Amino acid sequence: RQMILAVGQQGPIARAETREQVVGRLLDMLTNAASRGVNFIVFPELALTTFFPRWHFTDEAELDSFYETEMPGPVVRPLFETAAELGIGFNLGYAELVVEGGVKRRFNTSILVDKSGKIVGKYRKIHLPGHKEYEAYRPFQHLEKRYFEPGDLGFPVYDVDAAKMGMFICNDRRWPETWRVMGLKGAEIICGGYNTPTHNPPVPQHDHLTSFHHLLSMQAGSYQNGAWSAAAGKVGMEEGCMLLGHSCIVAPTGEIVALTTTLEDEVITAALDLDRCRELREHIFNFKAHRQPQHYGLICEF
Amino acid sequence: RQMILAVGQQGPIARAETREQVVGRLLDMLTNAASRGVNFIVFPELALTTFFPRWHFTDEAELDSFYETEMPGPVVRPLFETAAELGIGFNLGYAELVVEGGVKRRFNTSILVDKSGKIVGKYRKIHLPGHKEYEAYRPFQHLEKRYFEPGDLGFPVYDVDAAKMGMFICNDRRWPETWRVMGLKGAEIICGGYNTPTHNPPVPQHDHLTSFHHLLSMQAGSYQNGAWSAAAGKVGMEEGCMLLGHSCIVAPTGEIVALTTTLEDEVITAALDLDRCRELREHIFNFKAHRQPQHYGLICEF
Amino acid sequence: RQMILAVGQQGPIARAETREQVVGRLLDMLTNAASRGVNFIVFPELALTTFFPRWHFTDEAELDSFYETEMPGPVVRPLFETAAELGIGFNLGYAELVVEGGVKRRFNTSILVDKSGKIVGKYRKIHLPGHKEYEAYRPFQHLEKRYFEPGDLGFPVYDVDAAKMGMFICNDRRWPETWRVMGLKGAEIICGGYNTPTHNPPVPQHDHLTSFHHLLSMQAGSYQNGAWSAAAGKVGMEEGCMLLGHSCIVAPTGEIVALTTTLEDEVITAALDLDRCRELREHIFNFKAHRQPQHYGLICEF
Amino acid sequence: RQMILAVGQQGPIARAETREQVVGRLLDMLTNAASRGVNFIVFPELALTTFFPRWHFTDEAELDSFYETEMPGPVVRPLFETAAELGIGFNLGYAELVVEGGVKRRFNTSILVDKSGKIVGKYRKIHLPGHKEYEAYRPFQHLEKRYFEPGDLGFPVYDVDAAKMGMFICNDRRWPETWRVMGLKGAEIICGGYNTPTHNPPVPQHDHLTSFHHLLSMQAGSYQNGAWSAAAGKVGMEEGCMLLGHSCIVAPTGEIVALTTTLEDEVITAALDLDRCRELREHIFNFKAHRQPQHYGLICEF
Repeated sequence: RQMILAVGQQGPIARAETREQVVGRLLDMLTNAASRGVNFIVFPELALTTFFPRWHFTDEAELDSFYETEMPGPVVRPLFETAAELGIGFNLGYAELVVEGGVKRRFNTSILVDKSGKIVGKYRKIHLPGHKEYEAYRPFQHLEKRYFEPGDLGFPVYDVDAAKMGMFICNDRRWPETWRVMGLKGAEIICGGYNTPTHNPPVPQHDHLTSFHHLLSMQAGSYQNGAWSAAAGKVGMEEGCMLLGHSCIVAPTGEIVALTTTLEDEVITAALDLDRCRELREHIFNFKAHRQPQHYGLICEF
Repeated sequence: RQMILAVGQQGPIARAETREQVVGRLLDMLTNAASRGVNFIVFPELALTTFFPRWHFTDEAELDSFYETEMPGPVVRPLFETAAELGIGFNLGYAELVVEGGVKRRFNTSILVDKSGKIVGKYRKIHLPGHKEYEAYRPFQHLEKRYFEPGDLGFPVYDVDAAKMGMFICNDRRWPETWRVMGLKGAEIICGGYNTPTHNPPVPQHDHLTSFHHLLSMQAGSYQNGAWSAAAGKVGMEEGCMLLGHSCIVAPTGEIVALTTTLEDEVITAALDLDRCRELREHIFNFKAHRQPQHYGLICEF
Repeated sequence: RQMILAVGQQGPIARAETREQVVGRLLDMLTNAASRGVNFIVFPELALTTFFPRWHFTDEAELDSFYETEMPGPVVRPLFETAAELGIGFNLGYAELVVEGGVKRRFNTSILVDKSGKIVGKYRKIHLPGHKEYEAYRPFQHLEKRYFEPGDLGFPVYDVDAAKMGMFICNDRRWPETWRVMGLKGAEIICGGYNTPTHNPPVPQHDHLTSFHHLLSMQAGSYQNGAWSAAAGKVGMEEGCMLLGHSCIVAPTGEIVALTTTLEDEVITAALDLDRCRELREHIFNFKAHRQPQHYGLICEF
Repeated sequence: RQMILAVGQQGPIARAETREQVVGRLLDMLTNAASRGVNFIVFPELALTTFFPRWHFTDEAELDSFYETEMPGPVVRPLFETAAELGIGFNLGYAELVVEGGVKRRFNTSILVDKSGKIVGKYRKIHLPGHKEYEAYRPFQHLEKRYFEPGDLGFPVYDVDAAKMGMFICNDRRWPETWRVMGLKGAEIICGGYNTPTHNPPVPQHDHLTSFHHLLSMQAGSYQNGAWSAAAGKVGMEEGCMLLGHSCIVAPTGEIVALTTTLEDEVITAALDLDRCRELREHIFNFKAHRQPQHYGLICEF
């Protein structure tokens, strides 16, 4: 009923930093996580590679090298082996390539792994940000819509050891719908990671609100659904692109209870009461008492 | 495409203060607004009377006196007339009593009046907070559920002069769904009033978060829909109950561009560019490019 | 004791844009302000030209071009003339060039003009940020220490009409001592402007905190002295360098009561009540009752 | 250069709760802190008793009972022993009674105790809030100026194991001068406790800014001096009075990195790099390079 939640923030991953190098970095973050007494740690979106959707690819073989064809492969396996050894669970983001009768399916994926090292849940990015094709004016591209298709798992909630946990990935956190769907399935924790450049070329006049919009999204989603949340970022200057920091853990009230201060690998932790959620969900946001879904229909029209 | 939006915050209204006295105060805020170039002013929720839902009534005629059987009545007609010659539209909130089909219908209602002085549209509070029956364990009562039934008009968006405008009322603002429904309808300004006590009897351990939660709600609602918003409180120490100030105006980005500092009658204004919504609605929150209504189904189930 | 205060934020000024053009922009904002009942308006730091300290000048004559040798000169006169006839005071910042006793002195200067139109007071920037020598390993330069000397007027407070007003310029606002010197002289309003790059080459890991540190400083300064403050930015992308927006007005409590949202020429307004200062100065921050200067000595050692 | 910092917030202490009971509450916390891997833990102002300055005293013997005549007494001694044996430093607040030739000295006091159980420093509260004489309209008194005298040690900074640490107490945090004096003695950590009612009887219009004000004070102080800060509250409903929560740990940038969410005994932690201070203190606030104490003279006059 009580647990210790952590965020394993990563600094940049170089274009040619090997998965084995990154697993080692992830491995140390468990280390620091036992030291602050942690039960579950959340790692970033696409946490095994540089953020490749910044580049416009012409060579398919090159592109595929940034995806996982299994999870875990021999390279990533030490990450799991160690989880089952120390008994800490985690949320890991990666690029998932599946081949279905010769057809390649491309997903921005995150999984939930338990004290025992078992994959107990998967999510696939539903809200894919960025643009459809190459744009010369931009210092970097954001080509997620080309390199991934929108996820086909919906927004599920899973038991992970003691807790009901939902997953979001990156831009997902900006949609109230992401949170509401998992709120409606009783998520106690909603977690995921992100890569959020501090510069947006189409709308550079919002650059100085990057931290603001990021924090506003977490605080509001948490509050509105009485859920704990954690956001693990890949942060700092990666391949000449500055990524937003401010990885955080948020209480069901919307209060930020942990915040990272560096642009490097950083473990933050927070003490988690799974019944705290009831301060909102059995009261001001008592759904059975207060929501009027009959009057929300337009939201689900398509 | 550009206008000056205002909020006319009310200091407390005593149980003995007459509707005439209250309309005089409103008249004063109107003329103050004019001096500051204002085209439209948002007034508070149940702006004509003290906040009666805080008391348990056993005499019905005494409960009824707090309602309007017409809008405008002869006492309120001065507000409409003055507003008309000044070319200032307004959002006014009040208790509405209508009798249809052998049923006394009671609503928490707001109207939009355009600058020509035409009542252009109506909203009726859909999310009623508090409780239905008197509760012993409470300092003061909160009986909106007893004295009002849910609104029967959905969340409409109306053309008001040049702008698409939706209303919310008090607790509605706390629900992302309220915002999203009007966002999907293209609302450019979303506005309404509130009475929000600084003490909450079922959860007094959130009392120090009253301002936090109020502004988090407006800011996140505005950002996620690219909407301007304005929120007019009735504030101060009213009949022993302290009401939250911080009446505000909010940009489509979630930035607060005007905020009250007194707990009395006070008019704040901001410059308003309807095209700024585009910044979000043609980009990060392009609903057609990005939204995924087919995974949002659980939200509209009832 | 009551007035309407404005901030006149400027979008960027190119290297080749002329004093008469910039004065044109300033008059427009001045015009917009009068329509909104404004009594006093704050303009930015070095409001008359581009931010020259960003470049290394070898030609002493071209450096001197950016300075004023009189105030107002012929080009700036129309600003004075108009504001005087409207009865609207202003704060204007500029680069000042004065020769006294064989010495060519260069100051980062601001003045207060009252509503009849006399220059009532001058202030010269005391805290010069940046560096003295060209520094290759930074993308843009910040040569204020080279191009100005620290000001020789202290931190004055002047009677401007009904109000006790003090000035700061840019980096001054970050030093609690700026605020406190004027606090101790009874300032009711402390105003000034700034050019604040959103990138900082020595410490780029604070880049995403630029708005935060800017607002923190205003809000803390205002609250601790019980003063209204007003901060006029010159903002947006200027000569390849992006400058912070977020111009604002702040109440004696430290509450932001008006905030800009564009990165362009933009007027914002706020009703100021000079007696609201008492809430802090006759109570929690009553200096006579509470302050212990016997223990502050280390602050004044030089 | 690294260490873990904890805040051990307290929930209410009742008027008749004993010191043995309280020490046991603090012992629990000192214990957890080790389990979480903490090096130094901050406890509240007057952490050994209910907040007695809320009452008007008419009996000296009864008043004296809330004070320590020695540090530690036999009762408090276990706290010293357990912390020393666990190798955890702490900051503890209490009421100090000293006798000098029959003259009684009263102080609102806090001490620093290092890992080895040695008392390495003392601070006595310099800025005493509230009023001096009984005021009947108030639901609780604040009679600190009657029950203590202003502290006589100044704002010292001490070597605590690895760190230079300054102490403030409660209201002290609101004064830029507190922070600046210790900033100038090179504090890397500035910590203390508070009892901060959320209702202030003479200025109730700021009640809903209580968190805002407390946090604003913390963040600005830290940023301005490039110091880590920790603030441990005694919180919750204590003898009828609601005391502010939001105990926190703050980085030298003024970013909150840990925050309490309950109103009961709660332990929070933060990873502190004593060298992060350099980010401020060698750049924007490089005192030697930038400060102008020559011009600050009015600050130190008495």
